[PDB]
Amino acid sequence: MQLKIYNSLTGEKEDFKPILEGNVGMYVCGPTVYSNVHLGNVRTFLSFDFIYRSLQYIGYKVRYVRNITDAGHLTDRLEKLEPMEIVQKYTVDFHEVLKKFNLLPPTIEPTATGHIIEQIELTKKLIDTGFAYESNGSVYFDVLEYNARGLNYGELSRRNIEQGEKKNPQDFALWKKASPQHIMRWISPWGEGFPGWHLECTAMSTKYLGDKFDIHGGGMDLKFPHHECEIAQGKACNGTEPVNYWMHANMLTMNGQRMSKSTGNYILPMELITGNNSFFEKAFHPSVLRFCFLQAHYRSVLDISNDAMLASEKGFSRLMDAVKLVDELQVSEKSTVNVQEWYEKAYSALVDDFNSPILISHLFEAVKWVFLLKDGKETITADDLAFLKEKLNAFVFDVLGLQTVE
Amino acid sequence: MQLKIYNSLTGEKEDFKPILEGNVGMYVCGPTVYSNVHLGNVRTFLSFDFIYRSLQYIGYKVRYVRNITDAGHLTDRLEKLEPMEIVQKYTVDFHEVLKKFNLLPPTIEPTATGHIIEQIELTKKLIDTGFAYESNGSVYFDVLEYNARGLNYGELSRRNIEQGEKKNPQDFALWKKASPQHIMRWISPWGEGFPGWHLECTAMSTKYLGDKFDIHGGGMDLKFPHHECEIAQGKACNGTEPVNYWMHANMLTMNGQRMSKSTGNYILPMELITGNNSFFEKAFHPSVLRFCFLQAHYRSVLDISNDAMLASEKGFSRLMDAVKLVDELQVSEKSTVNVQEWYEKAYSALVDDFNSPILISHLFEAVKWVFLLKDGKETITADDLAFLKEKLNAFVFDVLGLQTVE
Ligand SMILES: [Cl-]
Ligand SMILES: [Cl-]
Ligand SMILES: [Cl-]
Ligand SMILES: [Cl-]
Ligand SMILES: [Cl-]
Ligand SMILES: [Cl-]
Ligand SMILES: [Zn+2]
Ligand SMILES: [Zn+2]
Repeated sequence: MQLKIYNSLTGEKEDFKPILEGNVGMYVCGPTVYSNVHLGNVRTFLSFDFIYRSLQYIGYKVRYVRNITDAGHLTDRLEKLEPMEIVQKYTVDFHEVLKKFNLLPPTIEPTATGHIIEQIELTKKLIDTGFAYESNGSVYFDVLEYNARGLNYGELSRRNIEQGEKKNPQDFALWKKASPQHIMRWISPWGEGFPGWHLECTAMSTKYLGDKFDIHGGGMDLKFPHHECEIAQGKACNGTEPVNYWMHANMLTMNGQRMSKSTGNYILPMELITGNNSFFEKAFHPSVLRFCFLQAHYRSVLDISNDAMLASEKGFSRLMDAVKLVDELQVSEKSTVNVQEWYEKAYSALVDDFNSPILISHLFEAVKWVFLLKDGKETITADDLAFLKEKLNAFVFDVLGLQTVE
Repeated sequence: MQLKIYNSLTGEKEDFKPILEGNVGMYVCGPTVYSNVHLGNVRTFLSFDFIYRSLQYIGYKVRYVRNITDAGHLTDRLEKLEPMEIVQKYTVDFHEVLKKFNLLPPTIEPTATGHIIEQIELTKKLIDTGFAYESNGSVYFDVLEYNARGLNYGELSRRNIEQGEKKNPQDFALWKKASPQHIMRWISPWGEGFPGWHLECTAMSTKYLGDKFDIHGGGMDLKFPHHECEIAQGKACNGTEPVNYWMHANMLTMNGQRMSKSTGNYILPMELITGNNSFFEKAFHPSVLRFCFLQAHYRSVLDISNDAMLASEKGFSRLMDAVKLVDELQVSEKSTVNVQEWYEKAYSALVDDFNSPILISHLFEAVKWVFLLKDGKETITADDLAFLKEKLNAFVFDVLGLQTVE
């Protein structure tokens, strides 16, 4: 049956209907490469990797854009320190981490510094159209004028709760004047400055996907102000909503507690992989970690603990044992298991807002069958075996993105 | 003793003298990511990886900039094909290839699209200064005026051998008008266009290293026109030579013949690694391939063949066997080998224009000693053994960039 996606705009699961048949344009907010990528951000990027893989298995042609914030968003020549040196250091580490977790590369991976010119044009566009105003070298988005025209700022997060350069405190910066402390700067119509965080993603998303595209993803912390500002920028620039489906991935906790460097309940991705940490009793292969992650729904809070990870590992091994045993299973003239029925149960879970936990459970029905088949307690024809092998590898390696561990 | 570097400007080995004590600024021309990275380009990037590593072992603080040409140099929205999709595909593959060959990441890795704004300013600079002129939306560098002022175009390649928009046929483009066929374009003072290849590297090199920096590297095919144009651009912009030491890596051949897709004498890096090719009789670990490469001097032509690679592999194994056997060697009260003398021979080869073949030969003296030590035919004190272990691992893993193969 057809795919359903939870949409943060409406708070309900919706029939997914693409703007262009057989095609999906998809944008996910990427890392700010001024420090090491956090584990919770890895989960978000892994969740949208799974979603990207699933959209392709279903047969869509998916253009997946995921940006890199290498300029601005500071809220996050040999003797002079170089911002681009830092950017390079954490960009490389970011890609090494994601490669270990077997994430596919996105179709396009634009950088904010790669699109200053496009962002300066959008700022001009919003100034000339009345949605923005220059103030002491910066440019701010006029929230109250945006509202007076009826465009409803806050429709995503559904909130109205809670300096001198701005007409109103809720105005946000599209362009910021560079102070002498700012090394990264660019000439512009308003002096030397650097981009506002939110306008980077609007310039980059619409350039490669259009004024309106199917899916926009990110962590739930981006819902406000970031994604709220992307919506307002897109509606004020193009006169239409930029995104039909807004997807938000949920938090990650450890031992039921929030991940905090200040609390001490903190662990970097590599520390969890290598076991160089005091929360987990061993090292863990990233595919085991990925398996564990996918046992939680991307909109659920994922909690990692030593006992939960060990349980995921035991379940991971059983799955892969069956995967190896399929190539050696014997064949009978009749099948006492219904592979067609299992695949329909597995597939429906997948197109039910990418329900990886339920999908994994249906995979265990096939795992249980493989060990039963091996001991002659069940039988299977050659055609059903070929079908079982194709579907099970496709779910395990292509959709879930798991991989074998020697 | 002190480092000597061959300089293409003078055609001789020169005492290396840095612009700033204990520091090296270093720029190497990077790949054009519109196709798969060629093996010969891998050799060039591997040669400068070795050089980068060697400059650090010697104790210099090295800022290594290596660019990416993701816009322009074409001489090299869901339904519309996307240049940035292609760029992304071959950028990822480029980094995966180099990671397999154990190259370090450069300190900064700028992209041409990341610096359109800086390149537009340099073009203005050269127009206002008389070195360049607008012509039908493009901007061209005036070679004859550059020469009339005495700046000698051609000092690098030492040549003068061998359309309607240009004052003279030797003029080269700093900025090119975009035709409707060009998807990649940018607004500018002269209309919509895209950067000229040569001016990308001048804007990017000087921004992160200064108006004059120590070393500029690249393949020997870049000497003209590319590096000749970088010299002219830097001298016309800044009134001084941009580079004190010009380094050029030489060609790669297979079976004594030129690598050509048209000839059929062609092999991609991954095909050589995986053995999925008809020139080599097996697969080869990239560290073995890297060892083979470093047995040729970076300014020599490297020829790869099945018999040469097998010989390199046999020599690679012997080296690593000794490397493993050092931790188990027994110690005596006296040393019948002079580790101090060997290290001085090994180090002098290194600072003799990065003479990896000679350095590897001196490493085999230490390899020969390790097998002799194991059989009691030679002796060594504990202090000499500790020194031998430190220097030999440092040359093998840190300088040569080799790695163990399980
Ligand atoms: Cl972002
Ligand atoms: Cl703001
Ligand atoms: Cl997840
Ligand atoms: Cl280049
Ligand atoms: Cl030209
Ligand atoms: Cl070499
Ligand atoms: Zn964003
Ligand atoms: Zn270059």
